Amino acid sequence: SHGLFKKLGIPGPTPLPFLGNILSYHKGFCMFDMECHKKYGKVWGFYDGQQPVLAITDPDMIKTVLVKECYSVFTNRRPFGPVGFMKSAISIAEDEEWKRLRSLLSPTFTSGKLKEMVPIIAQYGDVLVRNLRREAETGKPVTLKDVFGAYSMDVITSTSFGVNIDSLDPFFLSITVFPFLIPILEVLNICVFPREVTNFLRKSVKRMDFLQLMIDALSDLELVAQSIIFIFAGYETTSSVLSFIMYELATHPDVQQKLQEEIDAVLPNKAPPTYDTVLQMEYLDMVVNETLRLFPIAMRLERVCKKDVEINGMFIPKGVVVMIPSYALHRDPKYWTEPEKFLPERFSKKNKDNIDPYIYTPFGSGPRNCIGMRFALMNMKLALIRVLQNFSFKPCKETQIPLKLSLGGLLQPEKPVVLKVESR
Amino acid sequence: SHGLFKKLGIPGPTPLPFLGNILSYHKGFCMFDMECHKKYGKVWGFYDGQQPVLAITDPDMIKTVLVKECYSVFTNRRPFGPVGFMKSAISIAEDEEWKRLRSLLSPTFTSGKLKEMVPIIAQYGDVLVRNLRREAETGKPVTLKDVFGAYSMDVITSTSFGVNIDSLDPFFLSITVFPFLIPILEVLNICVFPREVTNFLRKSVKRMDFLQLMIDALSDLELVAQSIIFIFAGYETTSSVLSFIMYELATHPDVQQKLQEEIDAVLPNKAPPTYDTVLQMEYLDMVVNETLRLFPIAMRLERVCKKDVEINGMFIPKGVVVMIPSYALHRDPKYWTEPEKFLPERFSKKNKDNIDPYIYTPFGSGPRNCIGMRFALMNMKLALIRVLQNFSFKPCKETQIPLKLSLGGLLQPEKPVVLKVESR
Ligand code: HEM
Ligand code: HEM
Ligand SMILES: O=C(CNC(=O)C(F)(F)F)N[C@H](CS[C@H](Cc1ccccc1)C(=O)NCCCc1cccnc1)Cc1ccccc1
Ligand SMILES: O=C(CNC(=O)C(F)(F)F)N[C@H](CS[C@H](Cc1ccccc1)C(=O)NCCCc1cccnc1)Cc1ccccc1
Repeated sequence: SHGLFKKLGIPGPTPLPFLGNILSYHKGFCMFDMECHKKYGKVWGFYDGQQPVLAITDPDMIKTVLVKECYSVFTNRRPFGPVGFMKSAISIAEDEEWKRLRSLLSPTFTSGKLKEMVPIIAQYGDVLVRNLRREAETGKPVTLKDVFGAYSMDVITSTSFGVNIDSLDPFFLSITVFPFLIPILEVLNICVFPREVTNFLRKSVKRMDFLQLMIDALSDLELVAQSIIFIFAGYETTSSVLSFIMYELATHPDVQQKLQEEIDAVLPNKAPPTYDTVLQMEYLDMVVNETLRLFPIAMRLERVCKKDVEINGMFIPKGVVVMIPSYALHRDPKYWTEPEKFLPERFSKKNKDNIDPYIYTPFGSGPRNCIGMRFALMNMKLALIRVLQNFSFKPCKETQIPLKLSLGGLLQPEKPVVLKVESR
Repeated sequence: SHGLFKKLGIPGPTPLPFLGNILSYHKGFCMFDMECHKKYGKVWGFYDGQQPVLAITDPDMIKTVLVKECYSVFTNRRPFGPVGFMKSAISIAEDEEWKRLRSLLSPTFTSGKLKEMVPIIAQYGDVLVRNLRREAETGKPVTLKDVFGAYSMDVITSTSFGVNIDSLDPFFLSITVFPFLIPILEVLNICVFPREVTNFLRKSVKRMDFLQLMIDALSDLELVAQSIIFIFAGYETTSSVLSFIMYELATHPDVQQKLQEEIDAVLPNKAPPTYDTVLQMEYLDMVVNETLRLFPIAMRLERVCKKDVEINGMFIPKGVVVMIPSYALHRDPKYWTEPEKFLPERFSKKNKDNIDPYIYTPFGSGPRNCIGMRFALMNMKLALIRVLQNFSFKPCKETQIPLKLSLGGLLQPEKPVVLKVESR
């Protein structure tokens, strides 16, 4: 099974026995993709243990995999286990079981359902502000992920259920080389999610929203599973990106102020953000997108090719994991001038047309893109408005400059993001 | 996972933890099915370890599973491992990979391709006769499987390749309870087929037939895999059924003689069997079918239901193994008068119409029935003609009467079949 890419004439790094190419991960998912893009070009292949993975960087082939051929060939991602009852989580569910969940959960983020949330989100921003107001009157450097995550959790627990609260590579490696082991642990009730975190949220907080539109077909224990996915995403993604944004706004203060100028213009007299005002602030949208260009928290996009196929002149055999190196594509000089620099004018209406939506995919594409994309943009933006309407952000003595990325996991920073905060 | 049949309102024996219902196998595949048919009726469910199995006995639902819904829902059988390169064997291959093999191997048993084999098979029958002539002049009781299997091998090695030669529940159990283990051994090169039997037939006997119609798309190592399936089937099935037949002909001598009468009538002056003469001997066909009613060597038919479905008023969930208890159906008094008795007049043109081809399925049905059905009938019949044209068969002092069936495995006898042979 280690000669497939040799047989198909697809270039790639030479795999070692059993391990595959996993030892190359010693600089992260990303430095590996950025490297292989340079060594081999538009298409290359490698192995996660015994699992062949084909990496593609061709926009047409990309568009083919995620959109044109999704329902037929590329419906599902790489199997993830041990999972337990989380196999039915929408992000993990396969084929027809996924099609049913995606439909039942689609109407949660309609432009009207989000618009219903602008009044309820509007509370914890003031909880957010007042919490940042206490650690700013004091010149104590702030850990931004913690105050954002406290906010992010406050939104996800209420935006979906309605509980108000003031929020104040160990073994997975083995899996890659031992995917044959996954059904082993599937019969041991072993979960990658420690069975004490799930027994907890197995609080069936349902009473006599996201919670609403479910019981309004669907089961109950699988309702738990979906809730975990949303609580996690709505928490960690928002917090993480909010931290990436504040770091970039401080090291680039001209961007931070020019943003502040737009916010106080659209919202005069520190006005309260509403749905329609947020969709008018362009420079805000540009800053968010440019951060997501530099820091796509998903790093990769994956689909299991579920039958033999010839797309865009390349044959692809059943079972191969097709992969899209999002991080590498967002940083490719063959599409971006000086790609390491935080330049939000890449996303201005003058220049926003010179960008392929299959090179820039921070939320995926096709029927299995990020179901929570529009929410995340809205939730984050409301945070950025309220936070920046009051405070500026300077680097501090401990602030990591330049910021190193962590290794594997998600796109997360090595040392936490800590910045000075000043009150306007 | 042990409450599915409880949830679906499907009756069945109460499963034990981990083991499922496998401890009930202590009287064989068959006494278990015959029992559960009586306890529960048209439909029941059980577990092979963690694997739910739904057993159906409704002719319409049967016809639906094997024919109407084969290509959509019930394309594949229960996964079998560890297999190695034998995953590509046609009997084992799944979905689209199977559709391609079945087409490429279909034209091997056209009525003309078989007709081409009547002259070549006609040799080893005389090799067969002369070998039985030596152990009959001596009143030494004969082991029939051995002289048949020697014949059966002589046909399969030449009918498919062309080499002429005078042919003179241990761990599988664990699998049922440890199906999660199968990919474990799949990475160890562990095969249920001892790697020394395969390294052998990996004799690539191909030179500068079944062998022919292959190289005339198809690979090479998978060509080996197909050859093993045919060599085995063409050997053991023929030998086994030939033995079941001779046992029944001896204990029922009126049938043995009335057969002998038909053979010497259609083939006067001990004439040589040809293609068209064999398809005129009806009473021969009746004897073969009635033996295959009592002794269906496959015992069961299985399909993995690959998506949610409602057939004939019963919902069936994805992943369940649907099963057809062939042995139990061939022995059901609700379709056969006095079903334990060897009565070949069940298959006479007067009475052959009162038989459902979805209760009587010795070769399966639908697109995945026995691809070698017509060959086996022909090969066996030529054996029966030549053998019975010369010798009678009496029970002997050691002959097992009544014959006990073995446990599990295939439909094979406990003590071997040994009978007296007399020369006419
Ligand atoms: C900055 C915030 C976020 C980013 C950058 C992001 C990005 C992504 C990406 C790249 C994917 C995979 C797309 C693909 O495979 O083609 C994805 C999937 C998904 N996201 Fe997000 N996401 C974010 C926030 C959220 C939030 C707040 C939710 C709330 C529920 C969410 C729910 C999901 C789900 C359920 C999936 C799986 C969808 C499916 O497989 O059908 N995400 N996201
Ligand atoms: C008395 C002789 C035989 C009997 C009773 C018999 C019976 C069966 C049965 C019941 C099946 C399963 C059908 C189903 O799942 O619906 C089967 C499949 C099969 N048989 Fe036979 N068989 C015999 C001889 C042979 C011979 C001589 C060959 C020679 C190649 C052969 C090749 C196969 C193959 C390849 C399959 C799998 C077909 C597929 O899955 O597409 N069999 N047989
Ligand atoms: O994590 C991989 C990487 N594969 C691997 O082999 C590896 F060993 F490294 F782990 N794959 C995702 C499928 S499992 C994951 C399990 C989980 C984690 C935390 C909490 C609950 C469940 C999962 O549900 N995540 C998406 C849920 C939230 C989210 C995050 C980010 C953006 N939107 C939504 C598929 C996936 C990847 C990136 C983005 C979305 C979805
Ligand atoms: O053996 C089961 C039972 N399942 C189980 O879980 C169990 F643990 F018990 F083993 N299933 C068959 C799929 S594997 C088998 C592997 C093999 C065996 C010997 C030589 C080569 C390969 C296989 O290729 N056999 C069919 C090949 C020859 C044949 C025999 C009889 C009739 N025609 C052809 C599927 C199957 C069953 C019955 C009849 C045909 C096909």
